Amino acid sequence: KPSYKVADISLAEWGRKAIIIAENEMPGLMACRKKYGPSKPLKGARITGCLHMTVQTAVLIETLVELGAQVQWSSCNIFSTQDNAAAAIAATGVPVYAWKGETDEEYMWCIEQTLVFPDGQPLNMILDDGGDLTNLVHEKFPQYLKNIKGLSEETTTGVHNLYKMFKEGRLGVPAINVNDSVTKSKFDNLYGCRESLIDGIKRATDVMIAGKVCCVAGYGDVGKGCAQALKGFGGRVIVTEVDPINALQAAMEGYEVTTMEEASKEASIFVTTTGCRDIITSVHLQQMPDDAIVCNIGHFDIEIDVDWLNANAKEKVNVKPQVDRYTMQSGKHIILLAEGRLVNLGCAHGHPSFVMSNSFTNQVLAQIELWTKSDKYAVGVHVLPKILDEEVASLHLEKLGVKLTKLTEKQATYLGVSQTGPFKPDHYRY
Amino acid sequence: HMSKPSYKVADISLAEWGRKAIIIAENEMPGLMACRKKYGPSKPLKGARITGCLHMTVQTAVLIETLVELGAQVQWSSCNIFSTQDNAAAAIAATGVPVYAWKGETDEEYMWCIEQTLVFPDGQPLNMILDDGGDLTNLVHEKFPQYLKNIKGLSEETTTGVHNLYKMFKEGRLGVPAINVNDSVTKSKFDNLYGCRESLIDGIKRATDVMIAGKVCCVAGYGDVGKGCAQALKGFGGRVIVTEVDPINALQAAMEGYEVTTMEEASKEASIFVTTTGCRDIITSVHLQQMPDDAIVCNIGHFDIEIDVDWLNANAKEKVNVKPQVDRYTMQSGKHIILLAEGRLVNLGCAHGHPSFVMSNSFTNQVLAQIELWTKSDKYAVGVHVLPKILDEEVASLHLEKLGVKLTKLTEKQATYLGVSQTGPFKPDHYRY
Amino acid sequence: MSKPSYKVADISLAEWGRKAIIIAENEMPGLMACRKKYGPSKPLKGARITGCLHMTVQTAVLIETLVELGAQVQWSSCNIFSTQDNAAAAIAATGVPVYAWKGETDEEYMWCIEQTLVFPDGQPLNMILDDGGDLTNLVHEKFPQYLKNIKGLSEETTTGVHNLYKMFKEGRLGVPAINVNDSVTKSKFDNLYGCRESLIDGIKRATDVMIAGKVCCVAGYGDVGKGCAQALKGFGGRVIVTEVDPINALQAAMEGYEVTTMEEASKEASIFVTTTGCRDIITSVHLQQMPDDAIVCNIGHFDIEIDVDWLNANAKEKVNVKPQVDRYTMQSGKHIILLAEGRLVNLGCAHGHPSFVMSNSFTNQVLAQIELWTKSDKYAVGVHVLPKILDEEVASLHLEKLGVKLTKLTEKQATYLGVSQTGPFKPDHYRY
Amino acid sequence: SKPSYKVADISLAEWGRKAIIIAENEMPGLMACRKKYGPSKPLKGARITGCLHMTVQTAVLIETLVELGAQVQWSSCNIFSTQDNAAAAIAATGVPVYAWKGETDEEYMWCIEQTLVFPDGQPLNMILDDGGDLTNLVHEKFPQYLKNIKGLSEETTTGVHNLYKMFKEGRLGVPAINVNDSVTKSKFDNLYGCRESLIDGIKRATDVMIAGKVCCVAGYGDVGKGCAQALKGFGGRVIVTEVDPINALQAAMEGYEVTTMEEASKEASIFVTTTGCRDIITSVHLQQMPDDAIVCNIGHFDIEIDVDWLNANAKEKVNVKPQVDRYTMQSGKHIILLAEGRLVNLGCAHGHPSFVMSNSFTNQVLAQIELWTKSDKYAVGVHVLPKILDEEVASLHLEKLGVKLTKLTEKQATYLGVSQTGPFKPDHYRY
Ligand SMILES: NC(=O)c1ccc[n+]([C@@H]2O[C@H](COP(=O)([O-])OP(=O)(O)OC[C@H]3O[C@@H](n4cnc5c(N)ncnc54)[C@H](O)[C@@H]3O)[C@@H](O)[C@H]2O)c1
Ligand SMILES: NC(=O)c1ccc[n+]([C@@H]2O[C@H](COP(=O)([O-])OP(=O)(O)OC[C@H]3O[C@@H](n4cnc5c(N)ncnc54)[C@H](O)[C@@H]3O)[C@@H](O)[C@H]2O)c1
Ligand SMILES: NC(=O)c1ccc[n+]([C@@H]2O[C@H](COP(=O)([O-])OP(=O)(O)OC[C@H]3O[C@@H](n4cnc5c(N)ncnc54)[C@H](O)[C@@H]3O)[C@@H](O)[C@H]2O)c1
Ligand SMILES: NC(=O)c1ccc[n+]([C@@H]2O[C@H](COP(=O)([O-])OP(=O)(O)OC[C@H]3O[C@@H](n4cnc5c(N)ncnc54)[C@H](O)[C@@H]3O)[C@@H](O)[C@H]2O)c1
Ligand SMILES: Nc1ncnc2c1ncn2[C@@H]1O[C@H](CO)[C@@H](O)[C@H]1O
Ligand SMILES: Nc1ncnc2c1ncn2[C@@H]1O[C@H](CO)[C@@H](O)[C@H]1O
Ligand SMILES: Nc1ncnc2c1ncn2[C@@H]1O[C@H](CO)[C@@H](O)[C@H]1O
Repeated sequence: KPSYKVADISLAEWGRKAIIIAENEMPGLMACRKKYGPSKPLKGARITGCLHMTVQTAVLIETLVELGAQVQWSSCNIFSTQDNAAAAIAATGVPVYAWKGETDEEYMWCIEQTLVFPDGQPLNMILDDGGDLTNLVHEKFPQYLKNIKGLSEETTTGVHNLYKMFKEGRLGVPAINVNDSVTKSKFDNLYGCRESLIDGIKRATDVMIAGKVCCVAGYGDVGKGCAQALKGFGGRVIVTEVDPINALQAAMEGYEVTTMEEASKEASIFVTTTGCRDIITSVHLQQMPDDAIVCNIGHFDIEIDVDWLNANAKEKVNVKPQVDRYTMQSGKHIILLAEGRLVNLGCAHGHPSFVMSNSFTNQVLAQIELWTKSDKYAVGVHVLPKILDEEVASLHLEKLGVKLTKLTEKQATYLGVSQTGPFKPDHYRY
Repeated sequence: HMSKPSYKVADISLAEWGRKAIIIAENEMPGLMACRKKYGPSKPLKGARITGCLHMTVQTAVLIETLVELGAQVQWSSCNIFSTQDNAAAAIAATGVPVYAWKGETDEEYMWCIEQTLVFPDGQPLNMILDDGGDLTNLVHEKFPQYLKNIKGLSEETTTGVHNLYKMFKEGRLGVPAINVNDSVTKSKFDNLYGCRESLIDGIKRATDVMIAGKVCCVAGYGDVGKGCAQALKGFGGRVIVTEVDPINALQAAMEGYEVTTMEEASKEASIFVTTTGCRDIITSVHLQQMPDDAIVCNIGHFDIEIDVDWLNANAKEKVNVKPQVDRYTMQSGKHIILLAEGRLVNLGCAHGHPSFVMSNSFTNQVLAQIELWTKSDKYAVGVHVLPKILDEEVASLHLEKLGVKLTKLTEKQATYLGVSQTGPFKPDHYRY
Repeated sequence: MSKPSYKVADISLAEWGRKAIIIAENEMPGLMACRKKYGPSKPLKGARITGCLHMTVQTAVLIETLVELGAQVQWSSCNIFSTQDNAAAAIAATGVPVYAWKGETDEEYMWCIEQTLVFPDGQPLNMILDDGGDLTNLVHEKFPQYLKNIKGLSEETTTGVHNLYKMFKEGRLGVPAINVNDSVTKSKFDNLYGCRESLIDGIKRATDVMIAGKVCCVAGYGDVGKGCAQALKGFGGRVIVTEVDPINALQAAMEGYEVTTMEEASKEASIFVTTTGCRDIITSVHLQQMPDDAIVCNIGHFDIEIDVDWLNANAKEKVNVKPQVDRYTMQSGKHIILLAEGRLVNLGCAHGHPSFVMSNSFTNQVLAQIELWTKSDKYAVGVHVLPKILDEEVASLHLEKLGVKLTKLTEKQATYLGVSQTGPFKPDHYRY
Repeated sequence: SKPSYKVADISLAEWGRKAIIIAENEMPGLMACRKKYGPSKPLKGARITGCLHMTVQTAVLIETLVELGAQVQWSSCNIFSTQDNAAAAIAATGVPVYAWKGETDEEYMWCIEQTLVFPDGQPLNMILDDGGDLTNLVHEKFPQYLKNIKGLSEETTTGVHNLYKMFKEGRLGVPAINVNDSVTKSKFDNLYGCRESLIDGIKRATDVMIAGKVCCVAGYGDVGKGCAQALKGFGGRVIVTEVDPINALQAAMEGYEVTTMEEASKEASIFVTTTGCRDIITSVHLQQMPDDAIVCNIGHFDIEIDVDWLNANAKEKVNVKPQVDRYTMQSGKHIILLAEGRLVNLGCAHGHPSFVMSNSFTNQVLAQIELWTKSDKYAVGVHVLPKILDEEVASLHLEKLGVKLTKLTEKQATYLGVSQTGPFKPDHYRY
């Protein structure tokens, strides 16, 4: 029924204006529009999408439509949506069903609306962050896997699901994984969360990082950026890790590596980045000092046990939205952010638009590659080619005023690499 | 009897939220809390009526209530139209403290708010002055010199203000003893530095959400605020260019990986601009005309002298308010200029200012100076004074426990060798830290 | 007029090298655990391993670790300025054949490699450990008959592996080969953190120049250039970066570095660092524009990234300040300081990467030799990387020296993340 | 002064000269002093005795003073600091140089004693000092010269603490300029210079990896700030010790853990003393230190570490290289001491780079002129150079670094209450 649901459509004015600022911050999406605009390759493809309903997503949705595609959209998180960007998109008649403060019930209903298209035909393509949509079409009625071509996935959690969905019958549709692109994982994960995380803590807490002991759980791409942020603001950062390689990395970069049992006692600020269950537990929380802040920057709220805390705290006081302060039976206080969910999105606006142009430009491509080259893409995981990975990166250099050297003909022969690309072997880790 | 507002605040309903945020802040401000335990039972500020014109913040509420717990009547205003946090103002007003402050203030209103704080509820005029920027101080001097005979003290908090103070004593135009809280090492080298390190990107990000990395930034000035401002942008991946008029500060910046060029050159390259000089005319028409599209322009030095906002408003094809304190000028060239806080302090205008922990250092010096000027007035003089180093070292000592520092005690052998006391003072007075 | 057994410069330095070897052992936890683990079972028994690696204090622990695993080892350096003379004498004094000294000639360099090929039992080498591909090349070009009995080669550097892949695309690879460089425990540690410290050390020992305030150009933002640029930035330099790859170029901009061309950097920069592995990075055009007394150094393997021959051909005067530190007076009258004749400045002007990071690279190397000697089979003719199970063991072996307390996944968590509690913890496409 | 000069190997002079030539291009302030004051020869008639590390940088200072009319004689202030090639270059030039690396304490004192009376049999009229050793020799011994000495300049925080203490005790006999506490020395040489020189000396001595290691810096002043930043940037985790709450808060706001030596001596493998105070590392701490810990001192004097106990109570002492000693403790653990506890940058490397030393030595030359020319502007007592001179020192180095400084308009300058040529800051500005 509802053409759209977006909280307050009066915010559309504000949103169009953050959109136009984002377009200036998202030159890769803009270069897609000039390069692929004339040819409109996504024509007659109706794509349901489940991603944070941010202004940067509006630029992606709108780049998709300018590339000739019908688009439905719904947020991958309850607090991920920015309500200004919601109304602005829906004021253009692109059906969007999403708002901040969703209920788990409201969250999954919106996805049901996106599977439908206003014309009526089921769908042809799918773009997802996490697996909720991907899983729903599978686990909740698969009648429309055949008509559609393929799917696109962003998060490293949801990519893990798709790799393991291909251990058996799952993946009735061919899939590209846009996370394992370097222009995504080595930028969004690391460079983005470097900006987004501290932003979210400040807005919720306005706490001083300088001189505070900080614990980062996980020293992967997200963990490396989160620790760099706090180290750069005068924080001393202890790092927890289960992988030997990442541990040596943190240690060779000046970070003490030890267990949460040790770190829960010393540190005052806690950020979970592992993508694994039960990073902060009961024993840990009771050991933390008074008014310690505990947040999670990984997909899914299973890294901290909010359930135990909600249950074993004496009092739960809501300071402001997504900021809850618990008074433990001990008398120490625990401040929780975003109920342990995606803090950058819950207590701020996520990664800036520029790094999202690298992410969503890969996604534009992934979507073109599946529909125009369905012959090339058997059902399974796929990963985009490298000259395409390099092309996303090359599209942001002009904005950054980067003057890139071109290899001499004699030079390229020496390196076995074409002058135009690709420049690195497949195994290259960057 | 024309009756007088007991307070003027945006929404008194916000009192409950402010109390909550205050309580969180108190626990991250040990120095103010320590001041309450040591001097509070002895009411050192009894009989003193302090008038305060400082950005009305959560942190400033802990300062107000600390002075009140130390036996002082307090009335407050903000030194900026955009600096006041409304939730803290409501809470302090809900404590029977006359406060006249709200975000979104007009210049006429701002002046009205300060004048309401001069006379306390019994008709008696103010004894004491706590000021940031000089506006209240100048007001009493200029318009109300009748009050200065019975004003025992003046304390000032910021660099632009201490400069006005000094040349007021130089011109003979200062008539009350004064203390320079900004040049206590615990504020100068922590607040102006470590606070702006964190407060500047908070203001920028909240208004714009802009990625610092890969971007050319300009920091006009490499003083305490500029040193903090450049370190933050460079730690976020920014390429920072600094301008400087003192050769020493330019050499400091050069030796720390920064290019030092003129603002004429930087307007070409930089997309982000922060002004921190306390000086006028740092960004001019020529500078803004050179700037790239959607360049973000902000000012962290006290007062809107550094950028020519008056030119911008008057010479733009179009001006659009994205949201409060964020305006985007569509210039004659077709380029766009994103201005933050209308050329006013971006950290308090587009965010909540410096963190509570570092503000405890500054406000602890403030409480202490107020005790000095009230309880030991005959010691002081009309001039411009600085707290003793034994007191500056105390400020720091109060904050070490919260961070977990374990300071080492000098032996009697070590003390005599260095010629100091095991208790201090530990450094010479010309020591720059 | 007879095979020398060993040729080093000053066998007197043995005691000094042996005392420095004891310190390095205590800084190389992986190699020592290799001796303790693999020593008793002697898996390199029968192997006649020829190695062409910089004859350093760190390489001596590698040689003696291979001998403790049963191997017969003979050695030459892969660069004429890299050999540390105390290390070379010590190893020679134990009786292991080593032909390496600082101050070698190109003709003496080849002589040294040729002396490592046939062992004192009169038998040619059955295993190769190369750094640069030169020993690999020589054996394929000049001595192809020896390839039937070479059960495998292991290569430590990015440039040698590029030679190996091109060899195998063509029909030119004679043996099975392992690529130690692109083990995560090498590239992301040795090339990054190693060059972070060794590049500055080299310039400092050679020049004693200040990094604070200087404009610096690093050509390349690979693993070497990332760490080189990080080092200079940490001492107060502003580092201009040149790049041909869009991905590295974006990475450098996100780390606050200006990315431009050498054409422009040659004007502003006073310190020049080349890290690409490609010829002709610094040309006559670039050297003529440089500021007076600019320092030019190359941390790439091979001296092709700068035109030293042009500097020699077209300059008014060359003065030698000290060994490996040469000042050219150009026709302009401006001065150009060249370190180590364009050869690896860390190895040439200092001692190279520190021992601890070399334990991670050399422990991969010890592992690869075992693989090729002991499991020839799973290793056909081609270029192979070590398995992640063992990549992780390299890092695991170094965590206690650094005090790191690692975390054990609960069986619940491991089943959630789909991993063994003992690894491998990541997919092979992980870029770390 | 019978020997005229005593240097280790005069045969190394040509090498030193080639190295001093490269140093001159990195030292514009001293060169500009030769340009400006060259013709006037303002220090003409000046017999200057110097007691600073005999380095290539000290040599550019020596010859700059000579360009300015002065006759100078030089000794080193540390037994291991002298660079022998530079002493040889200056010795061959005729300026009497009495310094060699690895002196003995007895030889060290005899070296300084030759510098007092110049070759014509006349005593010195000017003192230039680093550590106060020469200053105290002239006061405590040979005190008859103090009346024909117009002044002294001191480089070192230690030197000036002693100089300030001398004035309290009434013992200071000459007007003394405290060169150390000029901003262009303290905030650049002690900081930026020790950041590069400390890591150099450890590396040349040990070749140890800084990454992954735990390190402890005792003190967080100008030296300890730079020493700690240096190690943290190469991947090390730095623990800081402090007796002053202000410096300790600073170190904490920068992410460093501040704790006692008793705790850090157990975790960290690298130890550098930066306080200028006695008894920083003791037997208690040394026994708890991890096996093969590297312990060094960057303070002017070798009092922050107890080498006497290490020698007396260790099982073995093995010399790896000059100024590198590995002690085997009764525990079996090993401790590596650098340069026998003395200054490790100058002992195991070549000290601060030349560019930062130009800032320091340009202050020194200006101070010597002021005391020799404007002798009446100065009464006995410890003084500092004017801010207009300090600002100048800095201004003379901006061109080399490419710095394009902003020039204030008259409206701006009157608004700030400042001249367009300075001084631009209140004298209490800490920068
Ligand atoms: N908020 C965002 O915008 C954003 C961006 C990127 C990724 N993510 C999410 O964050 C999560 C991690 O992302 P990633 O890119 O860093 O993947 P990653 O594999 O590279 O990092 C996770 C690391 O945590 C470690 N780990 C696993 N269980 C652990 C434990 N109990 N303690 C410590 N470490 C443990 C692993 O060893 C692993 O290296 C993913 O779920 C991803 O979806 C969020
Ligand atoms: N918003 C905040 O949180 C906050 C905090 C502290 C101070 N301040 C204010 O910021 C301003 C300056 O702070 P500060 O402590 O660093 O003062 P400062 O004296 O230490 O630094 C100012 C520097 O700017 C330079 N300068 C002056 N005019 C210049 C010009 N035209 N171009 C370039 N440089 C110029 C000076 O050389 C000086 O070194 C003051 O107005 C102060 O009141 C704001
Ligand atoms: N000094 C040492 O101890 C040491 C250690 C490891 C590797 N190396 C050697 O240094 C070189 C690089 O090693 P690596 O790991 O970083 O390889 P890499 O591939 O990761 O880095 C090379 C980079 O240089 C860039 N490049 C290539 N041609 C260029 C050009 N004309 N201008 C600018 N950039 C150009 C490439 O884009 C590439 O990103 C190799 O020769 C390697 O064998 C030396
Ligand atoms: N090697 C060099 O080239 C070089 C360069 C500059 C200075 N120095 C010398 O290094 C020493 C320090 O120089 P500075 O400028 O930094 O002086 P400083 O006063 O600024 O720093 C000394 C710090 O150590 C602290 N301290 C004092 N006693 C202590 C103790 N027992 N434990 C811990 N901290 C203690 C003090 O609080 C002080 O902050 C002096 O001897 C100075 O002469 C050497
Ligand atoms: N949160 C805050 N509350 C009150 N004053 C602040 C805050 N942050 C910064 N300031 C002060 O505001 C002044 C700038 O006008 C500075 O002196 C600074 O110390
Ligand atoms: N100190 C060292 N000793 C031995 N080999 C080294 C050292 N430092 C670097 N290397 C090696 O030399 C190679 C250069 O070809 C590097 O890739 C690295 O493996
Ligand atoms: N390389 C050097 N040459 C000469 N003096 C130096 C050098 N490095 C440091 N110094 C000086 O030595 C003093 C320490 O005793 C410092 O004040 C510093 O100025």
